[PDB]
Amino acid sequence: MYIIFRCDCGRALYSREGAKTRKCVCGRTVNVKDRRIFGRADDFEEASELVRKLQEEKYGSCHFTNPSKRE
Repeated sequence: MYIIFRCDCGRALYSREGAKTRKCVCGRTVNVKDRRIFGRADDFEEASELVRKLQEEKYGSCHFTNPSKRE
């Protein structure tokens, strides 16, 4: 299956189940979860979706703008 992790920049990516420490070709290294892995995506499509949420998404405090509004 597919797995999700987080880069040092606070980023996130997807790979095959078993990646303990990935690497960014841009010039860095991606450290997966502490235990097993973050975001366990079975579907390739769900993988990209899980990573997006795992990304630097400022979604959580729904007080300013409404979800059904702009953001």
